Amino acid sequence: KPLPGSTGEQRADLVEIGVMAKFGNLELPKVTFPHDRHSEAVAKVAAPGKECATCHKNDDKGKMSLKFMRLEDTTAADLKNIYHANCIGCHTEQAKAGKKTGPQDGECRSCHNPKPMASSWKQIGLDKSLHFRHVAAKAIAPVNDPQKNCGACHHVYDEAAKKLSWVKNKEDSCRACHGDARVEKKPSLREAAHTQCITCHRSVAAAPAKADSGPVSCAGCHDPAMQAKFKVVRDVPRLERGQPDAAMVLPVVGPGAKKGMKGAMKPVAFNHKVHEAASNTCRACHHVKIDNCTTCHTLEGVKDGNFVQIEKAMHQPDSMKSCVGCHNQKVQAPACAGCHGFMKTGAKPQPEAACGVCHADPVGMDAKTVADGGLLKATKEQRADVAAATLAARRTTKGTLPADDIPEFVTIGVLSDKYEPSKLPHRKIVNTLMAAIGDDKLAGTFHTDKATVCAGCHHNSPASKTPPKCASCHGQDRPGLKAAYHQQCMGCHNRMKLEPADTACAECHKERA
Ligand code: HEM
Ligand code: HEM
Ligand code: HEM
Ligand code: HEM
Ligand code: HEM
Ligand code: HEM
Ligand code: HEM
Ligand code: HEM
Ligand code: HEM
Ligand code: HEM
Ligand code: HEM
Ligand code: HEM
Ligand code: HEM
Ligand code: HEM
Ligand code: NA
Ligand code: NA
Ligand code: NA
Ligand code: NA
Ligand SMILES: [Zn+2]
Ligand SMILES: [Zn+2]
Ligand SMILES: [Zn+2]
Ligand SMILES: [Zn+2]
Repeated sequence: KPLPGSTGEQRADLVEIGVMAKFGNLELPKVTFPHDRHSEAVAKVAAPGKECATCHKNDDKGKMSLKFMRLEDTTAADLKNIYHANCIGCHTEQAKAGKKTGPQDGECRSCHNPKPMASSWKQIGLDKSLHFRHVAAKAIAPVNDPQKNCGACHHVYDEAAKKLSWVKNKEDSCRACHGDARVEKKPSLREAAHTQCITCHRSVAAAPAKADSGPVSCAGCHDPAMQAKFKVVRDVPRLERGQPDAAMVLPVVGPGAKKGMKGAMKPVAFNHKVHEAASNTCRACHHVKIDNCTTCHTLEGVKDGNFVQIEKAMHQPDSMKSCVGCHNQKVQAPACAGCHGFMKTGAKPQPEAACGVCHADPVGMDAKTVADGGLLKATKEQRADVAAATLAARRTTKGTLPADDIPEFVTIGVLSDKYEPSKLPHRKIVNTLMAAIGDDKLAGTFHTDKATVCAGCHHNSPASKTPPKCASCHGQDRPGLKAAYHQQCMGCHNRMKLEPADTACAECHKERA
């Protein structure tokens, strides 16, 4: 790392102007334009709310253009002139006026710099806290509703009224519909944001009410040091959009043939409300749009889902979007990692004991009826009600076996030579692992017996209050007895991150002589 004093200046301010490349190859470098420097310099000379008007024009509606001295790109010749005439224009007059200003007519490289400075730029969005702060800001006024703020920002195209409108409980993240470039009359996310966000912030700032507003300068949203200063709400209430607290995820077959696939598992009740809280975003799971998975993911798979079948969509050990997948990742947490890194949970075929945790007999419907497909042709409401009851029927372990079955100490001296036998704080470690698990819901639901966690070290043998010796399958079943101990014992202390420069071979046994 280069000394802190020679790392150079960075801005979140920099606009790379290269729009001309839309008309061919460039003779010279793209021009680097420090936006915040310019708007601050103008806020001084421009007296009215005309600060941005100096360089941005309005359309026939009044929506400010995000283009420089123009409403639309046109001729490679018209644009080259719009820039030099207005850019050098203003620099020239200001220089006559004795003001510090930008590059003048002959100073080509100075605008066309091949070696501009470093960006400190950073992306921004509305996480749970920031979103709630807008949901709750009385300055953003309720729109088409007695109290709900949503219509101020969210909308669908009513292909009928020919108008964009706030449909209640249809609101979805800007990314669902706004992408990298613009499709048709639909802006890119970049323009979409810059339009709505900055326009509203400026309205509030300008308003008689003098209420707090949002940033307008580039660095105010995009500088990392500026983002750190946003106040954070650590209590963000649930985001209410009409979603189910409980849901039946079903083996829907594609509206193709009925190829006579039916299904091989009982259905799955899904606790939606619990997963909302444990997730940063809806889009994490609803990765295209907020809809439902079986729209695009069916038993046999459909074009609209790139044929990723529903089994794949719910199990990919590889994928954060899938049930088992995400869970496979949650298990990488230090408290879980000690058993689970040793079990290799995402790297072997998932045990059949775990299938029934999700795939359970639904509660509140006749068994025959469920095979008959009863849940498939049934109100959204009957499914909601059935899922809630199914979820509520669910068992849960807390704690493990009773201490009298868990020896307090275990001496391992089968190998004792350079070291004395290691005295294993057996019961203490179990208690602490149970303690580390806490009241974690993933743990408490997927650990189906009180004895389950014993397989976190006593693997490959039948679940038992009396497991076999390690030397059973280890020695002369790959690692030897010593490496088995060393790999499992140090393995977990490492993954659990409880000890580094504090490591002594003395921890688990005394050296002799
Ligand atoms: C007499 C020296 C200059 C010459 C010969 C020159 C030449 C050119 C040419 C040929 C282009 C077309 C795009 C390309 O081929 O790269 C261009 C674009 C541009 N020039 Fe200059 N320029 C000069 C000075 C300046 C100065 C001093 C400024 C800043 C006030 C400036 C700002 C721009 C901008 C903003 C563009 C459009 C950005 C883009 O490339 O898309 N130029 N210039
Ligand atoms: C506080 C009032 C202003 C606001 C809110 C504003 C906002 C914006 C936004 C949102 C963009 C697009 C950013 C991007 O996607 O990279 C932009 C671009 C730009 N702005 Fe401003 N601006 C303001 C004032 C000015 C002024 C006074 C100038 C002239 C010194 C200026 C010159 C430019 C230029 C040259 C671009 C690059 C786009 C192009 O080449 O056409 N802006 N501005
Ligand atoms: C898109 C055309 C423009 C380009 C490419 C451009 C580019 C630049 C650059 C590269 C600098 C930094 C020079 C330095 O570090 O000393 C600068 C500074 C400056 N420009 Fe521009 N400029 C443009 C248009 C304008 C316009 C229209 C105005 C007048 C409203 C203006 C006013 C200024 C001022 C006042 C400074 C110095 C402010 C400060 O000290 O931070 N520029 N410009
Ligand atoms: C109480 C009425 C509202 C509801 C029910 C609502 C709901 C939602 C939902 C469900 C999402 C997608 C969340 C995700 O995928 O993580 C979202 C995103 C978003 N909402 Fe709202 N919203 C409301 C009001 C507003 C308002 C008033 C604004 C503007 C001040 C706003 C701005 C946004 C933005 C910018 C995003 C995208 C966040 C990002 O990805 O950075 N919302 N909203
Ligand atoms: C996705 C576009 C938007 C982004 C990224 C954004 C971002 C932000 C940020 C970061 C803040 C807090 C700044 C701070 O604490 O210093 C803020 C505040 C605010 N924003 Fe936005 N905003 C966006 C759109 C909007 C829109 C469309 C409106 C108007 C409906 C709006 C209204 C407000 C208000 C009223 C505040 C001040 C609330 C308060 O803290 O009392 N914002 N915004
Ligand atoms: C005039 C200074 C600004 C410049 C030069 C600028 C530039 C940019 C650029 C280049 C992107 C897209 C990057 C990409 O495609 O990956 C972007 C995205 C964005 N900007 Fe700005 N921005 C400015 C000010 C602001 C302000 C003041 C806000 C807050 C109202 C804001 C909010 C956003 C948002 C929400 C996005 C979308 C992030 C995403 O792509 O997920 N920007 N901006
Ligand atoms: C290795 C044990 C498992 C097997 C063999 C298995 C098998 C299957 C199969 C074959 C399907 C397609 C539909 C059907 O044929 O009925 C399915 C769907 C599904 N599975 Fe699993 N699964 C297992 C474990 C799990 C677990 C642990 C979860 C919860 C994290 C889960 C959640 C789901 C969901 C949500 C669906 C889609 C809804 C449905 O059609 O039932 N599965 N599974
Ligand atoms: C607060 C953000 C969220 C909102 C607003 C939301 C909303 C919804 C809605 C409205 C539905 C019902 C779709 C319909 O039948 O019309 C749904 C279903 C579903 N959501 Fe979410 N959700 C959010 C977050 C999540 C997260 C984070 C996950 C993953 C942990 C998730 C997983 C699911 C699943 C698996 C379904 C069932 C789809 C099916 O039955 O095929 N949701 N969600
Ligand atoms: C919240 C319900 C959903 C879940 C849990 C889900 C899950 C998944 C998973 C696990 C994959 C493949 C692994 C990966 O790429 O990470 C996938 C792929 C895909 N999904 Fe979904 N999905 C859901 C909803 C949807 C919806 C509603 C659509 C259609 C609008 C859709 C369209 C697609 C497409 C086109 C792919 C293929 C892209 C790829 O290979 O990643 N999905 N989905
Ligand atoms: C539709 C597929 C899924 C099913 C059937 C499923 C099922 C479950 C079940 C049964 C639990 C135990 C707690 C309870 O039931 O209240 C749970 C917990 C959890 N799941 Fe899922 N899940 C799925 C997808 C996901 C995904 C995609 C993620 C990551 C975005 C995820 C993250 C979690 C987390 C973090 C917990 C722990 C809850 C807590 O501690 O509050 N799940 N899941
Ligand atoms: C709070 C952190 C933990 C979480 C979130 C967690 C989560 C889970 C989940 C989701 C499963 C079922 C998934 C599958 O079998 O593929 C599971 C199984 C299991 N967990 Fe954990 N666990 C945690 C901590 C632990 C600890 C500390 C131990 C050891 C004392 C442990 C031992 C086991 C065992 C033995 C199984 C059964 C594997 C088999 O079927 O053979 N877990 N855990
Ligand atoms: C890098 C420091 C270490 C060295 C050089 C070392 C060396 C050895 C050797 C040579 C043996 C074979 C038996 C003997 O000669 O007495 C052994 C056994 C063993 N070590 Fe370590 N060890 C170290 C750290 C650890 C740690 C940190 C743990 C606990 C997390 C541990 C747990 C064990 C166990 C359980 C045995 C088998 C006990 C027996 O059968 O006597 N060792 N170790
Ligand atoms: C409550 C669940 C558990 C039960 C009932 C249990 C029970 C037992 C029993 C009966 C023994 C035999 C003692 C002897 O040979 O004299 C033993 C040994 C052992 N247990 Fe556990 N245990 C459990 C959990 C664990 C866990 C979670 C770990 C890993 C931290 C573990 C690690 C060991 C080790 C290393 C031995 C020594 C075996 C050898 O050296 O061959 N046990 N356990
Ligand atoms: C047979 C191999 C192992 C040996 C010889 C061993 C030995 C020890 C010893 C001597 C301590 C106490 C250190 C002190 O108080 O200064 C300890 C603590 C601990 N061990 Fe192990 N360990 C082994 C395997 C494991 C495994 C596989 C795990 C994870 C599943 C684990 C998790 C822990 C934890 C969490 C503690 C801290 C408990 C507390 O201080 O309350 N150990 N171990
Ligand atoms: Na002027
Ligand atoms: Na010239
Ligand atoms: Na459903
Ligand atoms: Na070793
Ligand atoms: Zn969805
Ligand atoms: Zn009901
Ligand atoms: Zn004791
Ligand atoms: Zn250790």
